Amino acid sequence: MVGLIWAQATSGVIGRGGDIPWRLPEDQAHFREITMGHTIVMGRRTWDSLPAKVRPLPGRRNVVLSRQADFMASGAEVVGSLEEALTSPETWVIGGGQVYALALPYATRCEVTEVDIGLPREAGDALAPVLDETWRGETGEWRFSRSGLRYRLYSYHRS
Amino acid sequence: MVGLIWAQATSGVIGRGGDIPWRLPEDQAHFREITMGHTIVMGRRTWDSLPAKVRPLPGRRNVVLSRQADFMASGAEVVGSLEEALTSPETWVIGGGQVYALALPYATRCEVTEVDIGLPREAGDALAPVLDETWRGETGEWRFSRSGLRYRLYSYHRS
Ligand SMILES: NC(=O)C1=CN([C@@H]2O[C@H](COP(=O)(O)OP(=O)(O)OC[C@H]3O[C@@H](n4cnc5c(N)ncnc54)[C@H](OP(=O)(O)O)[C@@H]3O)[C@@H](O)[C@H]2O)C=CC1
Ligand SMILES: NC(=O)C1=CN([C@@H]2O[C@H](COP(=O)(O)OP(=O)(O)OC[C@H]3O[C@@H](n4cnc5c(N)ncnc54)[C@H](OP(=O)(O)O)[C@@H]3O)[C@@H](O)[C@H]2O)C=CC1
Ligand SMILES: CS(=O)(=O)Nc1ccc(-c2nc(N)nc(N)c2C#CC2CC2)cc1
Ligand SMILES: CS(=O)(=O)Nc1ccc(-c2nc(N)nc(N)c2C#CC2CC2)cc1
Ligand SMILES: [Co+2]
Ligand SMILES: [Co+2]
Repeated sequence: MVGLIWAQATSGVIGRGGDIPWRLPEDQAHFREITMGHTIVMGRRTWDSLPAKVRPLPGRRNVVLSRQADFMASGAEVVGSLEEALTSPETWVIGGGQVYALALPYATRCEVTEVDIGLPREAGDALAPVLDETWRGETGEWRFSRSGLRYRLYSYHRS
Repeated sequence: MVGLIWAQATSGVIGRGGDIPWRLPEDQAHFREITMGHTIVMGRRTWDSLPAKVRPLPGRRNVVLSRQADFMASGAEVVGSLEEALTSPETWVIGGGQVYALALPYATRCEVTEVDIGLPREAGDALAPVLDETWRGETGEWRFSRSGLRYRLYSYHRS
């Protein structure tokens, strides 16, 4: 299986300035459940944002995707192509904008946390990918995060 | 990833007299999506309850469990133990009440439908198995069927 998991504002923004303009610990915990024990695949420009001590994410096969035939990533594989990263029954694309649209033809699951924030698509913002009509998904109800923003999960599937 | 998929009345009842005592077509498209393309595994009794002109289920690796070796499951694969039947990146156990309880010690995922119907448990009914104490699950909204029923989706992942 190949699933994508992201959190987006309602405008569709996932990131800005090479980082994320929110922090919901309820999404930290959902994201950790989904991914734990499986392969996680992330863009190089996502691996760096991650401080050296939080990294690699524990108990998961960390794969960074880069063009650099000699990128370092202590504690992960660096692979130059997506398919190289497929040989677990569960592989989770965890960001960001470039790698999302790249893995979208491989994906049968999308796990979306929708964050109820007015965040206009301005900058060189990274955005969530486009889910066309082949994607069936169950919308959630707004839960209140302790940070103060609302949110709700989304699970999309196509066979 | 072993997953179990079942449609449940709030009491737990999933079958009775070899039939499923409701109609809710949204569950059928839901069940069809998650299982399509993968191995599906069922108990013998469940194989029997499908009219021949709609079994085996299209596009899926039909397998039947029975303890009796010589059984004809025409278009499926008669296997003598659950383990011998779990061969795919994605195996979905689809009933009935006996195999679920047999399969759950090997599951990582449960996809539950919950039909809003007073259906008291009745001696000899097939029942959904028991979960919520190491299974974390994300619910979803009380949907409204075109049969008329209220029903909601659960997706469970065991921590
Ligand atoms: N759920 C969320 O809200 C998430 C948000 N984010 C945000 O997303 C943003 C980062 O995403 P983005 O900015 O799009 O960059 P990415 O995170 O998509 O990483 C981009 C890198 O992917 C590599 N790459 C792309 N295509 C290929 C290929 N075909 N072969 C090999 N390597 C390839 C390049 O690495 P190189 O440059 O080495 O070639 C590129 O720099 C950040 O702001 C981050 O905070 C991140 C994760 C999740
Ligand atoms: N989501 C839902 O609501 C669903 C509901 N159902 C309902 O479930 C009910 C039937 O389920 P149930 O009555 O529990 O019977 P099952 O469908 O669970 O089939 C039970 C059979 O499994 C086989 N079996 C059990 N343990 C083993 C083992 N260790 N090794 C090999 N074979 C084994 C036996 O086959 P044998 O006797 O051949 O040895 C036994 O008869 C029906 O009413 C059906 O409609 C069905 C599917 C889904
Ligand atoms: C300090 S933190 O852990 O709380 N920040 C935090 C928490 C959760 C997420 C997150 N959420 C969803 N829904 N999907 C995702 N792919 C991610 C991710 C990621 C890559 C590590 C960057 C992102 C940041
Ligand atoms: C119009 S209907 O409701 O009466 N038909 C119908 C009946 C049952 C389901 C269903 N659902 C979930 N969630 N799990 C499942 N294992 C099943 C099953 C099964 C039979 C083994 C094939 C879907 C539709
Ligand atoms: Co998992
Ligand atoms: Co599938």
